[PDB]
Amino acid sequence: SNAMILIDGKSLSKDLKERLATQVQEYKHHTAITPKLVAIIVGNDPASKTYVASKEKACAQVGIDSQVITLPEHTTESELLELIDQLNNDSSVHAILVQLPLPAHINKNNVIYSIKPEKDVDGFHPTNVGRLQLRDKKCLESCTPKGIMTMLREYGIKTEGAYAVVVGASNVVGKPVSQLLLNAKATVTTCHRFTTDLKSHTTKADILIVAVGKPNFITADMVKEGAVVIDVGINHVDGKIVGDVDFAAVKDKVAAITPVPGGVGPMTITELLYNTFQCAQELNR
Amino acid sequence: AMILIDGKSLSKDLKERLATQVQEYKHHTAITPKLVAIIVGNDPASKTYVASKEKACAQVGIDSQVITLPEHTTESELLELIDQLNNDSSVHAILVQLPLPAHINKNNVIYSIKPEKDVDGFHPTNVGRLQLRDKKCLESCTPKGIMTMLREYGIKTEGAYAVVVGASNVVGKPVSQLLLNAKATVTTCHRFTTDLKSHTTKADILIVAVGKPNFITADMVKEGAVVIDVGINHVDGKIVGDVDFAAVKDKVAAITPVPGGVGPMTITELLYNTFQCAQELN
Repeated sequence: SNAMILIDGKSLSKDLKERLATQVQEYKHHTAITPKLVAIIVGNDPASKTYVASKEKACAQVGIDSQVITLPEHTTESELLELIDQLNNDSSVHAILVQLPLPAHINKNNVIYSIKPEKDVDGFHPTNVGRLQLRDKKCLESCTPKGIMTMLREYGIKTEGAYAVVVGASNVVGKPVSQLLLNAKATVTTCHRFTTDLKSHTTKADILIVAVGKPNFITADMVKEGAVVIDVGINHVDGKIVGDVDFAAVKDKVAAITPVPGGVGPMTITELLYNTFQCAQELNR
Repeated sequence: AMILIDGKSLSKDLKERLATQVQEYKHHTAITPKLVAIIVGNDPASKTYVASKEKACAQVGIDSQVITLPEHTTESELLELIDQLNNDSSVHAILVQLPLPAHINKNNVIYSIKPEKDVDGFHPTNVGRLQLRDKKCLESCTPKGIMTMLREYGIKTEGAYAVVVGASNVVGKPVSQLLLNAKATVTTCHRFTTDLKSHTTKADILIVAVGKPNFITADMVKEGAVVIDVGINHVDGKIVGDVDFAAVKDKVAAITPVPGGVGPMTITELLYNTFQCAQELN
């Protein structure tokens, strides 16, 4: 028989937001500082407006201030860098986020590099990426990988000496989560689209992290009995949201598994909130 | 049919190729790359390393300058000097010879170097840039050298299974990231890994960086493996690899000897990095 525990992100995110709200009010009482997030959106992309809206709603829930600066699509990179320079030097702003994607005429990496690492709440600045790997403590960690580790921590999933296989090598998820796992003393394998015999790896994993954006890609035969399975996929399939793991099939095999929806997805914005609070406190240390 | 991955011969060839590239660049731009190296104190091994880096610069036509500070130099004094060099446009590459004295915080010193002059590649921005595939990255010299060895010897990395033994910041983590960028499936193992052998015995490419003499035995290696030994262990008056070479050599497809394998590639890649700094600065 297997544990078949549901790693419930919706309930965990709710608990974590309530916990954070309490801390934010404590901090405000001690310092009169309310953490403030500035989100920059360039242009009109509909999905981008929705993402930003969800971020502001989450802020309001926990008592964090937010401001959205909407710039026209025709904004140049130099103009956006100018705005970010003003935000970097504005002590009322603790966390700066640039909603992706940016217009064709702007290079996102130049934009991210212009953000003070201490205000880079997404954890995408090269210094934060590097500090993650280098186990340095000023690091703003990327929200989705941080969220994954938070689930593992709160569910008591031991990482030390565990064999973890991460399927997908993206910058936003796969590579930073592999680095977080390795810092947590797991043995880590990172697989991707050039991996031959993927199943030979995934079937040995104690902890299996799936981040490929391919609906129902990971099937039962690819997962180890007693495995912990974390499904980062958010695939839109005919109005439904479906994960990268064939949940119906795999759930009977596992010690624990994240459903989709209601698994990793809500943890991403939750960790953004914690990262905003981290920015405010460390700027004012 | 075993291949010796010979770093001494490869380093010589690579320096000849670089010397020509540096001369071509100078013809077109009148710019000659310049490396500044700082040494704090008098550690004789540190002095020998810095002397080897100056010699290597001279061999390829790169300018070098060594600034020697006394052992009691304060962290603030060293950071002042680094700031000056950051902002000197005659200086393309800055390096600080390690180890620093115990009273100075290495990480603060490294952070203070401009990333685009940080030839050793351990600034956090360079570490992140490597993972991000940002072309402005200065890749750390030993991991870069390991990848160069694989490339020059025609070792296939796309779809290869690579196991990296040792998860150090200086070698194991960056080399794993380079291997992933090169399209290998990569496992990173360390002192907390259980059943190490179940991984290492499957590796098509085995990179070993544990600083333990003769640590990897024949039973830990796959037949036909390509083995890269980053160990330089001083023991029994001898320099010994992390791999038991005599024990594994008759079963591998290729292996780096120690000495004469990875060691020489480290300074070679320093010179390449110094030339990278000169071209991007301009």
